[PDB]
Amino acid sequence: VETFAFQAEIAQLMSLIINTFYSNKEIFLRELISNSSDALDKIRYESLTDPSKLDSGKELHINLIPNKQDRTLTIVDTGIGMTKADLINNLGTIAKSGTKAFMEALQDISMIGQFGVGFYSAYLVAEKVTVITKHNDDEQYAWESSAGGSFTVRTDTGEPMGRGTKVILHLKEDQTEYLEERRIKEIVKKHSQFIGYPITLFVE
Amino acid sequence: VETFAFQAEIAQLMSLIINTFYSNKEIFLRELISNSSDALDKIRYESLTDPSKLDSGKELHINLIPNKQDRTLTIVDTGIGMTKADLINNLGTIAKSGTKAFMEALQDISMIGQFGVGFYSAYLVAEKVTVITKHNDDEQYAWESSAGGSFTVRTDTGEPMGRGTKVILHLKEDQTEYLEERRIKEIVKKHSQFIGYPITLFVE
Ligand SMILES: COc1cccc(C(=O)N[C@H]2C[C@H]3CC[C@@H](C2)N3c2ccc(C(=O)NCc3ccccc3)cn2)c1C
Ligand SMILES: COc1cccc(C(=O)N[C@H]2C[C@H]3CC[C@@H](C2)N3c2ccc(C(=O)NCc3ccccc3)cn2)c1C
Repeated sequence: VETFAFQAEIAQLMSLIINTFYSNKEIFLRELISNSSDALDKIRYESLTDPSKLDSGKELHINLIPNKQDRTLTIVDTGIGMTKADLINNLGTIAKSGTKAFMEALQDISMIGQFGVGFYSAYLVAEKVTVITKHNDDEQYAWESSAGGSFTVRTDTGEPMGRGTKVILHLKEDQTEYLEERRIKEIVKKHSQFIGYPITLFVE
Repeated sequence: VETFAFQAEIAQLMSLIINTFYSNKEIFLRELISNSSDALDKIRYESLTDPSKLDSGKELHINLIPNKQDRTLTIVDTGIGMTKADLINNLGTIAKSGTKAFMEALQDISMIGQFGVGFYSAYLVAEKVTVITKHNDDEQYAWESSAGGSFTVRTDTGEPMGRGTKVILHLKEDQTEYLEERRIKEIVKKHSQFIGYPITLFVE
């Protein structure tokens, strides 16, 4: 297990998200689904010139998995995945630029999507987020952070996932509405209805 | 005809786009098509709760219309359109916030889309841009700017659009490659292949 410091602007943004009241927190699910959709676009595009890209799994989909016993909501996709370097260095498109100005726009949370840092909206509703991911060119890794200025990266020895990413949201006590079938259906309808991949909401 | 000064940050933005060389100009088309796709999502979503929102036209599509003789490329969509207030005040999502930090990021151009100001990428390839639009709640209007810090708004008397927006790009002398069927097809395939509405090129 390696433990890393967040980029300064990201630590700042995370503190803001966790320690400030925002109303319309449901948009976290729109941002995660948007990210999954983009990751799906990426592998799909690569597959068009190299079909072997899909040897790690042909299905291109998004799954929503509420677990009331564990108090987790999991968003799984079979998109391009992330390498260990992605997990340590962050993705090129997440950087101080998108972050810096958005906080100054805050000081509605929903415009986070616009600035390419939508993932961190997960911290509106989750006390801890685990990102398990597998890219064609790397092994399976687990990234995790409960904020506090650091994240961990470790090999994931667990369930081999083929290719893609799982975001496990360990929900805050007062945010369990996001485990209810009806609430999740409503949010998907309102914000992610026309996403171009199947979104399957698991039943408990 | 009413003439308005741009918001300071937008003037700044446009000048930076126009007066600096950027290689990857083809992303303007991606941006315009992304804006059309979003506009189509918005009317489609309204239509689910009030079918009469489509009295102004049921088809949800994007058309690309090159015109070598006029040296124009027109991008038409049947999305939600914009009102006079939209054309004067700008859209809520385009704001000094998205703008200012993008410029500091600049000083890849492709990152423009991330920050909600993708429309202004048109000035990479166009000396003038005309936006003709019709929203269900308002009359048809023409918005126009050759940059240089001002734009105009007038009631539009031309061909009725029903509902939606036409962006007419009056191309720079050295950017006529974007009127070529081959080039347009290549760009759509590279950057817009999985857009969830039909994109149709009207060949000359
Ligand atoms: C399906 O698509 C997904 C799914 C799940 C997460 C993400 C995503 O946005 N991931 C990134 C943000 C979060 C989540 C995992 C990882 C990469 N991550 C990181 C990684 C590193 C950093 C970081 O701050 N690294 C240190 C650093 C220091 C100085 C400069 C730059 C980075 C921040 N966030 C995406 C795109
Ligand atoms: C299909 O989707 C389309 C198609 C065509 C254009 C657009 C779009 O992004 N339009 C906006 C940006 C461009 C193009 C039309 C209009 C609204 N527009 C404006 C309008 C006003 C302004 C402006 O600066 N107004 C003055 C102002 C001063 C001080 C504060 C705020 C505004 C800038 N851009 C979109 C979203």
